[PDB]
Amino acid sequence: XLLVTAGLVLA
Repeated sequence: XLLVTAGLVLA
């Protein structure tokens, strides 16, 4: 996917 997390980034 198009995200901005801190640690577990997924599609």
